[PDB]
Amino acid sequence: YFQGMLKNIDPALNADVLHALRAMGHGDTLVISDTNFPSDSVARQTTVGKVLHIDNVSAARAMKAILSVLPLDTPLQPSVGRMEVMGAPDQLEPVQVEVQQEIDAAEGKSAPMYGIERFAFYEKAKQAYCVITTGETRFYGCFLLTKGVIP
Amino acid sequence: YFQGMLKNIDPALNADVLHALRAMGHGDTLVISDTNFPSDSVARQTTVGKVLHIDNVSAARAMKAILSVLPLDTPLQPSVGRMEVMGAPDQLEPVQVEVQQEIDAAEGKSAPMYGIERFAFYEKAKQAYCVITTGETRFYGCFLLTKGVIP
Repeated sequence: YFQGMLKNIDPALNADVLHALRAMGHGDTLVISDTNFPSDSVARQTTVGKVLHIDNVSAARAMKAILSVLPLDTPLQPSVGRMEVMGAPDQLEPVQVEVQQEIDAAEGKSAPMYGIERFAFYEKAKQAYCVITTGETRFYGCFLLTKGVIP
Repeated sequence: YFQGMLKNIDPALNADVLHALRAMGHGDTLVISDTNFPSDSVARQTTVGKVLHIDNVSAARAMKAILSVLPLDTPLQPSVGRMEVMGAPDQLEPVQVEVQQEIDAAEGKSAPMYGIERFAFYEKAKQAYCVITTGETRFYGCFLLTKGVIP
C-alpha cells in the first residue's frame, strides 16, 4: 500500500513505525522479527508495548526500509545482532545473508552482524524499544538493531 | 533539538508530527498555527485530538519542515489556505509572504495561497486531521494545508 506515502521516505514505513524510529534515542534497540518469533508476547514488554509491522515483506526488505531512515551505531559498536544457528555460531542462513546485503548497502562498507544465542536474543528483545514484525517466514529471520547518531 | 534525528528527514519533524503526516490520506487537511490561535480548543475537535508542535520555529520554518515530506494537492486544487486580513482580502502580512516562499520552493513553481475568512478558517480547522502549533507570534500566522498524492 502506497496510500499516504511521503516525499523521499520509503513507503513501507507506516506511521507507527516512523514514530518509533524517530522517537528512539542513540543506543536504543529494535527487533525486526520473522513470523516464527513470539512477537506479541515479547512486544508487551517493549517501550512501545504492542507489535509494529512492515507486513508481507521479507526481513531484507524490512531492513532496507528501516535503514533508509535509521542510522546504525556502527562507528561505535557492532549494531546489528542476528540469531545464532543452534550449535553453529558462524553459520549464516539465506535469510541472514540477504539482510547483511542491506546493512552493507546502507553503510557503504562491510558491517558484519554479530551473533546472539537464542536465549540471550529473547531477553534482549524484551528490552528493546519495539518489535517490528514482517512477512518473513524463514527460520532465524530476527535481528536486533542499535540506533546510531547523525552528526 | 537534533536528538534522535533520522537520515534525510528534517529534524524539526518530531515523532508525533511524522506520524500525523504519514497517516493522513490524500485530501486530508492540517493547520499550522501561530501562538495566537486557540490551538488547544480547536485541536480537541481534530482527528488527532491534541495539539502537535514544531516548537519555537517561525511559521515559514514550520512550513519548510512539513513540505519537505508532505506532498500538496496543488495539481488538483489550491492547497494552502491563509487567513484573510480583516477587510482586505488581497492583503498579505510579512508572516504570510515568508510562508509563500516555502510553498513555492517546495513546489518549484508559483502556488499562491488562497484566502479564507476568519470564521470559515476556524470551522475548517475543526475539521482538520491535526493542528500543529509553532513559535510564530505574529498575527495571521495560521495556514490550512491539503495533502496531495505521490505518483
